[PDB]
Amino acid sequence: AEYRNWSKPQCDITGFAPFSKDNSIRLSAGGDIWVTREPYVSCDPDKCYQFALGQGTTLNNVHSNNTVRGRTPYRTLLMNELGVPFHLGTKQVCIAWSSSSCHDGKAWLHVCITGDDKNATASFIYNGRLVDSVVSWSKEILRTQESECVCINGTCTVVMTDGSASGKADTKILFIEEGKIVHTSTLSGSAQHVEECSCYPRYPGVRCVCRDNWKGSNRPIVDINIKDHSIVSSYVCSGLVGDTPRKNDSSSSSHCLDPNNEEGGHGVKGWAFDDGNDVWMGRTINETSRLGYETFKVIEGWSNPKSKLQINRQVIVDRGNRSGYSGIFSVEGKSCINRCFYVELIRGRKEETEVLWTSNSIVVFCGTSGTYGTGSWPDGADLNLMPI
Amino acid sequence: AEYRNWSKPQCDITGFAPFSKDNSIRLSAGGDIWVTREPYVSCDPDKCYQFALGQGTTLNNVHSNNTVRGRTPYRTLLMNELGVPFHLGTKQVCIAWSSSSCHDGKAWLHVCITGDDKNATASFIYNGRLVDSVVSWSKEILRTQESECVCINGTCTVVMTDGSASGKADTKILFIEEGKIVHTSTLSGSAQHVEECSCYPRYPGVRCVCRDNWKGSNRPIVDINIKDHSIVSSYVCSGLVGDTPRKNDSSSSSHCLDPNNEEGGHGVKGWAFDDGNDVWMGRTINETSRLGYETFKVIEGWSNPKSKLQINRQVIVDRGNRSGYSGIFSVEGKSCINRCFYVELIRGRKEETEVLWTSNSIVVFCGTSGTYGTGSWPDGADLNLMPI
Amino acid sequence: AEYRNWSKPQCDITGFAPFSKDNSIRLSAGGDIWVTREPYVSCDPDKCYQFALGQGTTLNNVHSNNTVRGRTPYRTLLMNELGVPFHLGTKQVCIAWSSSSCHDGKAWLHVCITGDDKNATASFIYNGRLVDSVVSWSKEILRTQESECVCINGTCTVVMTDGSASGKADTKILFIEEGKIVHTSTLSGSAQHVEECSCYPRYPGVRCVCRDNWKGSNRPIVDINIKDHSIVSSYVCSGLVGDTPRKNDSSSSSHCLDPNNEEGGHGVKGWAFDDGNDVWMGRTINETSRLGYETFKVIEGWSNPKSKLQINRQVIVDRGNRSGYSGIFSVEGKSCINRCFYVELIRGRKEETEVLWTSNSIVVFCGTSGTYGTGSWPDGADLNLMPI
Amino acid sequence: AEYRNWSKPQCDITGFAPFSKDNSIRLSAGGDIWVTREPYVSCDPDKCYQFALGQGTTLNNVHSNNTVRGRTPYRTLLMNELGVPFHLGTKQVCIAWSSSSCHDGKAWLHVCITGDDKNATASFIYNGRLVDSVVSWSKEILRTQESECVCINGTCTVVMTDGSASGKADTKILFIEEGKIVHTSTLSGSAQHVEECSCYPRYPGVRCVCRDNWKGSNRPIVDINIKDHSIVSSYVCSGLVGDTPRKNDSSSSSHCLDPNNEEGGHGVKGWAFDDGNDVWMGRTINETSRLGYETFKVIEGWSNPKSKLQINRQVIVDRGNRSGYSGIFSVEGKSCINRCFYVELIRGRKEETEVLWTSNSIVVFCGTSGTYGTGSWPDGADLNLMPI
Ligand SMILES: *[C@@H]1O[C@H](CO)[C@@H](O[C@@H]2O[C@H](CO)[C@@H](O[C@@H]3O[C@H](CO[C@H]4O[C@H](CO)[C@@H](O)[C@H](O)[C@@H]4O)[C@@H](O)[C@H](O[C@H]4O[C@H](CO)[C@@H](O)[C@H](O)[C@@H]4O)[C@@H]3O)[C@H](O)[C@H]2NC(C)=O)[C@H](O)[C@H]1NC(C)=O
Ligand SMILES: *[C@@H]1O[C@H](CO)[C@@H](O[C@@H]2O[C@H](CO)[C@@H](O[C@@H]3O[C@H](CO[C@H]4O[C@H](CO)[C@@H](O)[C@H](O)[C@@H]4O)[C@@H](O)[C@H](O[C@H]4O[C@H](CO)[C@@H](O)[C@H](O)[C@@H]4O)[C@@H]3O)[C@H](O)[C@H]2NC(C)=O)[C@H](O)[C@H]1NC(C)=O
Ligand SMILES: *[C@@H]1O[C@H](CO)[C@@H](O[C@@H]2O[C@H](CO)[C@@H](O[C@@H]3O[C@H](CO[C@H]4O[C@H](CO)[C@@H](O)[C@H](O)[C@@H]4O)[C@@H](O)[C@H](O[C@H]4O[C@H](CO)[C@@H](O)[C@H](O)[C@@H]4O)[C@@H]3O)[C@H](O)[C@H]2NC(C)=O)[C@H](O)[C@H]1NC(C)=O
Ligand SMILES: *[C@@H]1O[C@H](CO)[C@@H](O[C@@H]2O[C@H](CO)[C@@H](O[C@@H]3O[C@H](CO[C@H]4O[C@H](CO)[C@@H](O)[C@H](O)[C@@H]4O)[C@@H](O)[C@H](O[C@H]4O[C@H](CO)[C@@H](O)[C@H](O)[C@@H]4O)[C@@H]3O)[C@H](O)[C@H]2NC(C)=O)[C@H](O)[C@H]1NC(C)=O
Ligand SMILES: *[C@@H]1O[C@H](CO[C@@H]2O[C@@H](C)[C@@H](O)[C@@H](O)[C@@H]2O)[C@@H](O[C@@H]2O[C@H](CO)[C@@H](O)[C@H](O)[C@H]2NC(C)=O)[C@H](O)[C@H]1NC(C)=O
Ligand SMILES: CC(=O)N[C@H]1[C@H]([C@H](O)[C@H](O)CO)O[C@@](OC[C@H]2O[C@@H](O)[C@H](O)[C@@H](O)[C@H]2O)(C(=O)O)C[C@@H]1O
Ligand SMILES: CC(=O)N[C@H]1[C@H]([C@H](O)[C@H](O)CO)O[C@@](OC[C@H]2O[C@@H](O)[C@H](O)[C@@H](O)[C@H]2O)(C(=O)O)C[C@@H]1O
Ligand SMILES: CC(=O)N[C@H]1[C@H]([C@H](O)[C@H](O)CO)O[C@@](O)(C(=O)O)C[C@@H]1O
Ligand SMILES: CC(=O)N[C@H]1[C@H]([C@H](O)[C@H](O)CO)O[C@@](O)(C(=O)O)C[C@@H]1O
Ligand SMILES: *[C@@H]1O[C@H](CO)[C@@H](O)[C@H](O)[C@H]1NC(C)=O
Ligand SMILES: *[C@@H]1O[C@H](CO)[C@@H](O)[C@H](O)[C@H]1NC(C)=O
Ligand SMILES: *[C@@H]1O[C@H](CO)[C@@H](O)[C@H](O)[C@H]1NC(C)=O
Ligand SMILES: *[C@@H]1O[C@H](CO)[C@@H](O)[C@H](O)[C@H]1NC(C)=O
Ligand SMILES: *[C@@H]1O[C@H](CO)[C@@H](O)[C@H](O)[C@H]1NC(C)=O
Ligand SMILES: *[C@@H]1O[C@H](CO)[C@@H](O)[C@H](O)[C@H]1NC(C)=O
Ligand SMILES: *[C@@H]1O[C@H](CO)[C@@H](O)[C@H](O)[C@H]1NC(C)=O
Ligand SMILES: [Ca+2]
Ligand SMILES: [Ca+2]
Ligand SMILES: [Ca+2]
Ligand SMILES: [Ca+2]
Ligand SMILES: [Ca+2]
Repeated sequence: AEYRNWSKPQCDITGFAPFSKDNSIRLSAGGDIWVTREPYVSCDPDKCYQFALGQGTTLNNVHSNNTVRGRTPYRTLLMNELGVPFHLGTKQVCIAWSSSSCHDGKAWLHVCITGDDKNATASFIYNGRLVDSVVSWSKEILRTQESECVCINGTCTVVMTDGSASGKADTKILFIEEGKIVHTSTLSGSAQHVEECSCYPRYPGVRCVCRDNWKGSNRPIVDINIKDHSIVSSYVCSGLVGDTPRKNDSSSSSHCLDPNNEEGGHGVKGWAFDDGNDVWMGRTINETSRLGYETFKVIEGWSNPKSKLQINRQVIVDRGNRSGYSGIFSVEGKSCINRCFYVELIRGRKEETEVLWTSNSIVVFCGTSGTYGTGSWPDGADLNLMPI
Repeated sequence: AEYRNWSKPQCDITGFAPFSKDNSIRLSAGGDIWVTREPYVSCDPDKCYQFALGQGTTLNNVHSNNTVRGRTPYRTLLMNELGVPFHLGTKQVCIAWSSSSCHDGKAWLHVCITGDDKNATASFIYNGRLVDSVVSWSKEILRTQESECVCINGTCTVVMTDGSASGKADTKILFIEEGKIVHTSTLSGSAQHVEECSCYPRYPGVRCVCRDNWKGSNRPIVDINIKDHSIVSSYVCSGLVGDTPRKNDSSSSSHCLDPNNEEGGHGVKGWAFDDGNDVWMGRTINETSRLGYETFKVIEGWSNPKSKLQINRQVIVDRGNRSGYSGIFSVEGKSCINRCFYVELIRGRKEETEVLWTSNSIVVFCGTSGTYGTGSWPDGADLNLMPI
Repeated sequence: AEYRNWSKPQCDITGFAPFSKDNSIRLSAGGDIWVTREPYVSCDPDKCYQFALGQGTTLNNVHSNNTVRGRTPYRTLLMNELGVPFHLGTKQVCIAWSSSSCHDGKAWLHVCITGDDKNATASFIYNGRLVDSVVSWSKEILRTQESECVCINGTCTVVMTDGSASGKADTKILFIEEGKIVHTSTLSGSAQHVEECSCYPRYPGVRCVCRDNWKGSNRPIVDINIKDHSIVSSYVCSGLVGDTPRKNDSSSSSHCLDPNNEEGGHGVKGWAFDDGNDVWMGRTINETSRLGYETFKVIEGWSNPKSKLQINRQVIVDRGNRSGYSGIFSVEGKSCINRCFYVELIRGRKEETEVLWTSNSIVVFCGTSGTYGTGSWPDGADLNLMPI
Repeated sequence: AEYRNWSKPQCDITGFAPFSKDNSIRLSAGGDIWVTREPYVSCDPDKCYQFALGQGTTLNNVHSNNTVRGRTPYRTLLMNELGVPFHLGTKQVCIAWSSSSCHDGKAWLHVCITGDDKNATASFIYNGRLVDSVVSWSKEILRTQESECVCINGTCTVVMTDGSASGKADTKILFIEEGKIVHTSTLSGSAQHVEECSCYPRYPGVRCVCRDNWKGSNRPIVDINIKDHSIVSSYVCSGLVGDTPRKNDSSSSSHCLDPNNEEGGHGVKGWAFDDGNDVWMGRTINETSRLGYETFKVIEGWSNPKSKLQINRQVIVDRGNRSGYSGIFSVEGKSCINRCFYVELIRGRKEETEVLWTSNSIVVFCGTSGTYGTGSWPDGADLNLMPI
């Protein structure tokens, strides 16, 4: 049982093939399911696990009312094997209203954040025990990735941000070894605002496509060297921009170094990855609202901020159906590292007033070298008929 | 952990002994059980699993209305250990409205089909990761076995069909190594229409008894050659024929190479297997609708299309109770390979109107060289008393 | 892994200490619990498992009505780890309205009987596969232990009976190796009528204490030589008798060789085992119906039919609460073989009319060489308050 | 598989970081959850489990009325992995209205106590089998820790008590090897009343901080030597006292050798451990009720009975929210033994009269050598809306 090095070439990708769906909300209309948001997927060397931030309630439960609030003391990080819905026998791995997790090849690491808005604690749990913890540094809603962290040769990296959701905030990259924070680097380079990174192994370092909640509707890239703890940052060149909200396809623009100052305020967790000078990326179909989800390859979109040339569009979720967050994760094949992605399908408040609650289901696709068709895999539930 | 070969002779069979019963519908009247159809059974070297395509819903649930619909974005392949009903902690192992699984002696392969009717994706998931995928090739419902695939020396074979359900169609046989498609042989031989193949190992090959939905109420046999990827095909010779609908024993006839053209349109998944020049097989008792289930040996049924000589009839489900699909699976003993079979006990729509859902339960019987008696093991739910 | 020889002396036993209690019925007034009966405990070399025969329904279910019927085609053998109640997650191992199970030290064998009254089938399932089966031999309810079998050097043995519940019947002892019936020895010796043996290892052989449903309220003993397959049989000498119904303490008598001819009709499954020339035994407290449960030692109970000298009484279930079936199982310590017993606590029909169903819970005790006190541990459910 | 000896230094401790929350009551508002009390956490070498005392019922369940009663024949010890809440799949591991548990590195010991008030039995269950038992020695509610025991080089140790709750009483220290009571020392030294010890491994021996139900608001300390079986005892010097009820922080006083005689009668289980001459300790925030919960360090709190200088306070549960029992457990790190604690959050009767039941949820913190913020993590259930 050795540490993961991720030192294989990236797999060829022609687009994505369906992988998993949990049907969470449809199951809750007739069963006991955890209320959740901020879901994500991560895998040990054998199998993939699904993760979410619980609201310390099930759905057909009085405590469901007001689960739109995203920081309560009852939020726990749930962990099942992938495709096992979050039923009552699901294990709550830590107290977290914000988190991240990764397996280094030997054990699970879990970065968990709970407490008061202005004085939060982040806990680091490795191989089933608490190993370290750190205070909020800027005393303003300390938060992390909401998707998998990445470990290389024993060292795990995680990007955390404390500070304003709409001005310069303070972002750090922690390097954890077996639960212990061994080094902390601060954000450097040109990305002006970073949130909810979707990171992946790009041997010999780590790459992150994040969220800019301030001036940018293009996406910040962050590049972590694991050996000397140096950090560079920039933006996803691509003329077609990953964030929501944003400008429409014709109107939009980007920039390889700065935020585009286009609709920038607010955002969503999303992902992207290089393919030579091309970029594979997903996004909500609608530019303003979290409806629908699509993916495509942008030719020259990693190095040309003028490129708007998309090939291989797939609809994952049709524009009439709600979506949400999304993030990457990497699965090691025999010869190559695959990239896969999960999409959050949010139902309930405040967009939908049919119910009093707010939760999600997920859907998961993995890259493929093979061939694929079409279809739309949305959440499914009829809220007109749900509990109360 | 070595690759399975099934390089053992087929065990003596004097009939079938009772093996397993999930009591799924009766349980779901006072419990939370998945709605499902197209159930099946495959075993790793240790123990047996039950599979079904779920309907992304439980039974006592608003979402269970109209579950008669065969293909939806919400259908997932379920997998419990055999005997474990489909409760909420059941793993969904992939997105699928048609599927097939098998174990190569090292890990599970799952062949999963989901998507648009005219543009469907088949994802190939091996050892808990996605290895390959293919588009629909003839853009008319890409479909597969709905029972176990078969692996020999870590080369797994699966039969897939795309095209009309009542005319010539495009059948291919795939050869999957560690989740990777290494070859696609197209169907050759004298079989005119092939669906839902119940395959089993027959060292050094694989043999399938399928469903002809077009002209034949006999059953196609497809012989796969694992080493040089060649394919021959024909029909099961026996005069008492496998399909439903069909005509009574007095009027029915067969042919070793062609569809019988006797009430051949429409069908049902079923199974058969050779014993020297004799045939073991099961089928519905009612000739036209899927009521009852029975199993027998036809003497010279494997080779002599005039033979109508059955010895060893067992009622499995009596004539007055609903059955459905049924398939073979194989189990390796100390000395030899046993053959077993399950039976889908379909309840609900469109045949029964007391309820709005369509679901199933199952019963499994296994080969025995010992003795046995009689009995009938139906589903046994009272639908008059179920969820409004 | 190695086969169990049980080649260690019986532990010193001063009485019994509390071990396990499942609270089945009480939990079912607010949970989804299986309707069961004919429970029992058996242990693999690490931990113990509980078994019962389910009714194809949960308690809060419409199908729970009339579960006083012992033989339905919906009855499956359930297997959970000891002290895990029979929830919807529970595995059904085989179809059975009668069973026996044991672990040879490498795998589980289960002996499962289902089918028609006049033509039942016994299945022999070993290491998760069906390996043999036998037909009812006298066409009158083929039935077996309803508790653990015993395996010595990988040769397991089990006692089955076919024929009258109130007359001579045909009892046979099967020797099973790796699921395969290698021998069948018919009952021999002075035992006149024999049902539901509570068997235990007693190196170099096995011993059973059974239920005479015909002409004895004393209990049959059967001995089984594992190497030569010979069978001797008699009765539990003790003038204090173990079956129920029976005559009261002052009136009763016994015979080392013959049924006592005392209220001898009917019976109840129960157990005894020898400690030198003394006899440890449990029985219902009330002589004529299945109320309460007690245990004691009879001085000279094993070699004196006129002995009525009890020491070491413990009340397991008090005379106002319902008991039922009860059986032995054995557990290997470092230096000795402990003997333990379970007690079925039945509730519902026919004796209790406040509910429509018939189910049970269990309490379990284990032999102790230490000291102990006193208590009553009944079912504890409130029928006047159960699902109406 | 070697035995644990804990021969490693106590980790640097700056205070506590959040580890786990179970959210149990909130879930039983829409889920089938066990009624519990007296919970606690212990860990094997890999991972942590959570135990609590069931009431032989779930919450939404008519049997939950009256569960303020602490000793019933339906009380069983529960054992899930930590953060997996007590759903219907939870293993009851023994009969017990009082218990302790610990893993010695190879297997689990459970010390389980049930039976009559005046004649309790304590069963000792190791590696999945019953190895011993004792009767109550003074015939007045025999009782043990309700938290982990401690094992060293294969010798485990537990503190037990029999006798008056409000006068002198009979406390013993049992030493257990592989489930066998190998020695019994009786309580010695300054401590006058010893209940519910929270014990930890302080190489080469064991240390416990207990509850004095009689004359003390300061907390008994009991040193256990594991090699020569010697017992000394005293009280927690610190002038800030650990028990509830107590006098306030201005009025209170302690004493290193004797109870303090201050509002002393009654109590609550709690914990403390030494840090050189300082004392880390927790306690309720309210002096006379089990409202709130706080932890702090007292400088010179382990030697100076005049010292009232607290540093590093944390609020675990705010003053207006309920708590209850709280105890310690210890976790072996790479280099050091860490100390963690759990806090029982009791809800319901007789304090809260909106509901008929009495149950609890739980929070768990672990020692950290890093930094932390603040917060509060109460039960958070809404009894005004709960069941009936
Ligand atoms: C079965 O499923 C497959 C795979 O999902 C479908 O094939 C895909 O079709 C999509 C969408 O039409 C393709 O993505 C598109 O690529 C265009 C490229 O245009 C041409 O140029 C290349 C040369 O580089 C030629 O090889 C090729 O023949 C193309 O004609 C882009 O320009 C498209 O972007 C524009 O259209 C989308 C969608 O309408 C807009 O939203 C965008 O904003 C933009 O204006 C688009 O990305 C994809 O590449 C195909 N995949 C594969 C693997 O071939 C089948 O069409 C489908 N069959 C059926 C019946 O549904
Ligand atoms: C207890 O359980 C056993 C085993 O399950 C039952 O015995 C089986 O009974 C079935 C049904 O009768 C037997 O199967 C039948 O075989 C017939 C063979 O014909 C003859 O030839 C052989 C020698 O070559 C003789 O041994 C035999 O006596 C016959 O004279 C077929 O003719 C039957 O098919 C026809 O009957 C059925 C209706 O039963 C129709 O629906 C068919 O369409 C067809 O016309 C049938 O296949 C089977 O062989 C027996 N198995 C064994 C191992 O003996 C017992 O009957 C049962 N006991 C009780 C009391 O129920
Ligand atoms: C705390 O817990 C312990 C252990 O459970 C109890 O001690 C047991 O008590 C029982 C019942 O009282 C004892 O079992 C009885 O033994 C009797 C033997 O009688 C005496 O005579 C012989 C020979 O002269 C002496 O050798 C021996 O020392 C005895 O003093 C039997 O006569 C009893 O059977 C008769 O009475 C019962 C009711 O008790 C009837 O129902 C029977 O049918 C019959 O008439 C019985 O077998 C047992 O031996 C004790 N166990 C141990 C290990 O010592 C404590 O009493 C209990 N304490 C409290 C306060 O409850
Ligand atoms: C974010 O979270 C951190 C960590 O939880 C908080 O820092 C802790 O704050 C608490 C509360 O004030 C501190 O606990 C207190 O320690 C005092 C020690 O006094 C001094 O100690 C030395 C030398 O004198 C100096 O370093 C320091 O400046 C202190 O002034 C005790 O005196 C306190 O006890 C009294 O307070 C409580 C009520 O608050 C009473 O009920 C007590 O009985 C008693 O009268 C108290 O114990 C704690 O030490 C801090 N820990 C650390 C590691 O710094 C931050 O406060 C928080 N930040 C924000 C903005 O909320
Ligand atoms: C059960 O559903 C039927 C049919 O519903 C169809 O399938 C659903 C999943 C969804 O796609 C619906 O829009 C479809 O109608 C319901 O009966 C239909 O109701 C519609 C609108 O109310 C009406 O126009 C038609 O009469 C019905 N459609 C068909 C095809 O028959 C019905 O409401 C449900 N029954 C109950 C008792 O709830
Ligand atoms: C295999 C089987 O059915 N066993 C029964 C058992 C046997 O019938 C008994 O050993 C005689 O052979 O009887 C049990 O019967 C209970 C139930 O059955 C009616 O037939 C009876 O007349 C009623 O009074 C009623 O109690 C038993 O527990 O004694 C159950 C067991 O399943
Ligand atoms: C073994 C047992 O019953 N332990 C109790 C414990 C003991 O009574 C204590 O150690 C003193 O010997 O007390 C606890 O009980 C609280 C409960 O007690 C009733 O008798 C009384 O009516 C009320 O005070 C009621 O709250 C305790 O929490 O202190 C719990 C534990 O189960
Ligand atoms: C830790 C945390 O609170 N995360 C929350 C984010 C952050 O506020 C943004 O990252 C702003 O920085 O906003 C959400 O409403 C959202 O967009 O879905 C909910 C999510 O739970
Ligand atoms: C892939 C798919 O949809 N299969 C469906 C089949 C096909 O229509 C037949 O193979 C004819 O092509 O028909 C069913 O109604 C049936 O017969 O039970 C259900 C099943 O789900
Ligand atoms: C997009 O941009 C602007 C909205 O600011 C609008 O005027 C224009 O019509 C839109 N173009 C398209 C192609 O939708
Ligand atoms: C986004 O939603 C609005 C409706 O609120 C719609 O007008 C707009 O065109 C949508 N964008 C797309 C691409 O459909
Ligand atoms: C399986 O394939 C290998 C090739 O690597 C071959 O050498 C081996 O003998 C094959 N198995 C059998 C039974 O022929
Ligand atoms: C035993 O039962 C008989 C009734 O048949 C009765 O004569 C006798 O009194 C009973 N003995 C006792 C001790 O109750
Ligand atoms: C035996 O059981 C019946 C049940 O109704 C009861 O009436 C009778 O009194 C009991 N006998 C004894 C001796 O307890
Ligand atoms: C604490 O309460 C007691 C009541 O006996 C009293 O001595 C003291 O004044 C109180 N302390 C404070 C600070 O009010
Ligand atoms: C303790 O709890 C009681 C009950 O509500 C409350 O009245 C009292 O004020 C509390 N004491 C303190 C010191 O907060
Ligand atoms: Ca329910
Ligand atoms: Ca933005
Ligand atoms: Ca046909
Ligand atoms: Ca009798
Ligand atoms: Ca006190």
